[PDB]
Amino acid sequence: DWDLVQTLGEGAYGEVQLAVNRVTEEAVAVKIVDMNIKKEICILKMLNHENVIKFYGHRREGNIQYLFMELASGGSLFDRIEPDIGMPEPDAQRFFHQLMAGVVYLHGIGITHRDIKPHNLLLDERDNLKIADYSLATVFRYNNRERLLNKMCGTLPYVAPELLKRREFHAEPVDVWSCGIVLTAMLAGELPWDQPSDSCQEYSDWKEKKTYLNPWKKIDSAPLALLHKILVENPSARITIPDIKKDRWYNKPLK
Ligand SMILES: C[C@@H]1CCCN1c1c(C#N)c2c(N)nc(Nc3cnn(C)c3)nc2n1C
Repeated sequence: DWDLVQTLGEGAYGEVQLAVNRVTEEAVAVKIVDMNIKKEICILKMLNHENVIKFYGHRREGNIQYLFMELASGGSLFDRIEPDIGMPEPDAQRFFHQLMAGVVYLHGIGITHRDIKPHNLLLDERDNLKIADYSLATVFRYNNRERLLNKMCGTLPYVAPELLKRREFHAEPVDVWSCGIVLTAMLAGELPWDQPSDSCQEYSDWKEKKTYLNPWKKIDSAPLALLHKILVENPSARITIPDIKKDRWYNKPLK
């Protein structure tokens, strides 16, 4: 029925392989998991937006589960990022528009991703950004009540400072922060710091506003103004998405 033709990458749980149908030659992405999975499936079925991977279905063989997702012809945003360069500012702005739309949708249905980074942002045939990999995603709003998060997870260069330092924190500002690191990656082709901690010299340099160093040097003043509002240490002062949508660079016509 299915031939694991190429391994695509490791998810938080198990791996995802490019599977080819041996009857139609259908190229599709499948996540294999032998034995939280109840939760990742529940969440995938809630998901319906142009900037979130299309969810197909699931089947169990013993304690081995199968998740099928729309294969991304474009691959990952990571592969569109030239090390030490990034990408043309107009392409960065379009991907950031689509990433915001994806994130507005997810937060709208009380879901937080918790691992936004270029490896998990896929591109379709016409280069549309899709947020994939819901293995860390969880509900932060249900029956119109916010739940605070208390599980540390994600990728250290992407995680917000509050997640390293607070017992509990709001979900939405954590996703916004990781969108800021992604914007940094797209415009500079490098990550600013290993982790946003007081011990980390690059992160201290940023707090003390030294934007004459890298990667901020390589970033035009308009997008850097926006990164100034996103990468704010106190999550309560950090810009929200409604207010990102009012940002000058965000509304700047480009190309
Ligand atoms: C986003 C997750 C993290 C681990 C690897 N990964 C995925 C996919 C998923 N889900 C995924 C996918 N659906 N389609 C593709 N297509 C692809 C990959 N390379 N090229 C050239 C095209 N990749 C996926 N990856 C990496």
